[PDB]
Amino acid sequence: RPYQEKSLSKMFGNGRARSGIIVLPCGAGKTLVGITAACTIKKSVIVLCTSSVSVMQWRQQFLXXXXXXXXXXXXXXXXXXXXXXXXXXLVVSTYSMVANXXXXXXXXXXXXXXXXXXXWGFIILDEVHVVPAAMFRRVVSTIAAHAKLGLTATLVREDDKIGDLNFLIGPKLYEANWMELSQKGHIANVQCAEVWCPMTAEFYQEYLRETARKRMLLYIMNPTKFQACQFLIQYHERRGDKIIVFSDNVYALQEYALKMGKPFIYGSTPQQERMNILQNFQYNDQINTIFLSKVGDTSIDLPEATCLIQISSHYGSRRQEAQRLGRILRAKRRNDEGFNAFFYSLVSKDTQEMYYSTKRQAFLVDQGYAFKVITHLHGMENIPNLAYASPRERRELLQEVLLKNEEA
DNA sequence: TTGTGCTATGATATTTTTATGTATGTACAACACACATCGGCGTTCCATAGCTATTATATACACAGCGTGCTA
Repeated sequence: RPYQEKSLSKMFGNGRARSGIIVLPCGAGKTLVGITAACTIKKSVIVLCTSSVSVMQWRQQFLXXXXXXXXXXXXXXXXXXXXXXXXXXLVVSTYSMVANXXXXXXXXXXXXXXXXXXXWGFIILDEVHVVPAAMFRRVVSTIAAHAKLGLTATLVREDDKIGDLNFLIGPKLYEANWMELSQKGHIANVQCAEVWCPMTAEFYQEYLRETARKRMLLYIMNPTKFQACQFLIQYHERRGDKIIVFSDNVYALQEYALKMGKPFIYGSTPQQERMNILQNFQYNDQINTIFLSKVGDTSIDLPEATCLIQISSHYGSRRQEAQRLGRILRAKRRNDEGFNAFFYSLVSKDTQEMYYSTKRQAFLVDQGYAFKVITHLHGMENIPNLAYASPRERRELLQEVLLKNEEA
């Protein structure tokens, strides 16, 4: 990819003594850039990752290059260990395993052999936006190499600590514009859209009488959000496109999941059921609407479903939802003549959550994506299958929300 | 004088996910007495070769049955 050689030209310029951060999309090949840099340096390279799936991907890249089984390419994890050799090495480690404090499973010595014997020379950190934390400062404080590299896709955080990475690892060298990359490769056009649904009177006065995170249980459970949600679901099913529903709250995800009758993936869920739901979403055309929480978004991103719906949201964590949204957008690439990606933000008027979703839309403006407002698409008035459209169901839902407030 | 409001820290309240020690399900073999071993056939059809009854004649000998005399 041209931008990858545009990033490698900086390494080809000076050669020795360099450190910086390279911003590349998730769908791009930053791991290939790490492989090329590993071929240019030829030394013990350590790749800092947070999940085993990324370790398996880096191992697949090592297989795409050459060798992995002979005593040279090592693997560090809490399950097994593998030997290494000087002058050339490729190993992937976990942040929580290298960090620690005093808990030990007779494996911290195996890491202190890679760090004690001084077999290093190249540092690779996956997702640098997570570095602003004490454990990563300890990791950097326990390592020292000749060349450092930071592979990440985003860096927008409101912790005011992203600027420290300019001296902890190095200043950002190349930031690729996702619009020009969309022109190089169709990574699904980004259509940002907020749905403005009216707010009922009872949920408005009860919403004002509530506060903190409890008023979210009155912002999400609005009947017009159920009507507009069903209208968007039936609309996308009529267009023949799969639907992914995001929710920062597990309770709302279970409510919409059970009322819509679709599979759901949330916390404390068996992994076999998660894999079954994933296979049903990949193969079965009857399941075109999935309800995914943060566990289903951080662990895996699927290239299907051009329809992304956002209902639940948390205060301040708008940039993280923009990063996950960006992961689902960049995950969809196949060079199509159309390829229209639709992001909907179900927001209710006069609520305290839309005013942060606007900050998320500001983050979506900083990336160059297109944003437009949507009050209501004509067609919901012709859907007799809408729930909570009658005053009876609205009063019953009001009583259910009041009971939910009495439980919390 | 006493009550009320913002900066900042202090503490208090949520959320996701790594491995870990204990629990649960499932193998394995296996220990040492409990026990074991040892000894100083019936039934039917076809080709085969022997084997059945008879006589003309002499000789001599034994065996079973019948016709006639005597007396009680």
